Amino acid sequence: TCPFYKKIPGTGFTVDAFQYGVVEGCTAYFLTHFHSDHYAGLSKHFTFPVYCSEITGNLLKNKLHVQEQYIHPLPLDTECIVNGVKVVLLDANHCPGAVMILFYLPNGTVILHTGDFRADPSMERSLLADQKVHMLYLDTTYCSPEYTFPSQQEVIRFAINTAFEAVTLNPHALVVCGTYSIGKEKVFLAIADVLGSKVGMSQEKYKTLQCLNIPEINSLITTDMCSSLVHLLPMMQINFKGLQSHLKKCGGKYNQILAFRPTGWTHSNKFTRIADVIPQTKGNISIYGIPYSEHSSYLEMKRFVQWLKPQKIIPTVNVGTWKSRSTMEKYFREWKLEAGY
Ligand code: NI
Repeated sequence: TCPFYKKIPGTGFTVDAFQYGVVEGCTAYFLTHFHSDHYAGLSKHFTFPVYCSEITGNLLKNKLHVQEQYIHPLPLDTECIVNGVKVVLLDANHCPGAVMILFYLPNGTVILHTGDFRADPSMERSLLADQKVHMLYLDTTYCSPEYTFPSQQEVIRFAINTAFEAVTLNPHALVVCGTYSIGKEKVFLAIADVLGSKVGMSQEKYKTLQCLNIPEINSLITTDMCSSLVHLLPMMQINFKGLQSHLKKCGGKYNQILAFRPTGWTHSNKFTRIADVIPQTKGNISIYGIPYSEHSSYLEMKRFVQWLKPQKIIPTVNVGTWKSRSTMEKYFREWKLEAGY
């Protein structure tokens, strides 16, 4: 049964609610982004209207085979009417095609559902600036002050400088980057660009990337592994055994691997700066865990909420334990008392 925090009161709508069967009273199913915990349940046999971004709709059609007649893509930053209710999709600064949804209820209530997001001050100048928001359905993934991480720009600077140094010292080094979902494409695209290479990958991953409207993509990626010195592999193969095995497959073209695992947060964040990050090494294989996040840090989340000043907050992440829920509610009250709303 669908939980309350996935339902939008006063409408026929649900958000990211495809694993509960036919939801009673639901006339339209919204999907914020193409990540499996959110799409879980969709397939070619789904016959209700799905509302989403253009990019999410490309992925539904091509990867899950949802039929076209049930996919309703909406443009961003544009007022649209869905089953008698005004809605707007906004960029969530998460993975490609990820959106936040603004619902303008018939009684005058305005609700923002963030989906998954990485808050940014640029959001303070979107269509959010123009009216009051009463209820916030908030991505609380990292809602505790211990969660600090660097900007995406500092992390990509580190990665580019690390890869360029290694390959210039040893032109026979291969760079490998792990992946298991869409998102974080900048990591592997920025490294391939500094090296003058395409990124090589499986046919299945190439297909997925071709759905993303990324500019000039045919110029940056390939299925010809032999021509590429940056390879993408499944995240589960980014370990010493998996990488040794890959290096064997390359036929003596390479004699060293430098590999990257983009994690979100790891407790090495509470002590060490990005500048100071070191790899795990075994023989001719080094693995770097880099803190590339597509979710808000604690401070970014706090700034957004203190700017928006909602009347009520509904967390959508970390809701399964009483300790988590109590921690989050304490921070929400602090924020409100400090800012004065
Ligand atoms: Ni996500």
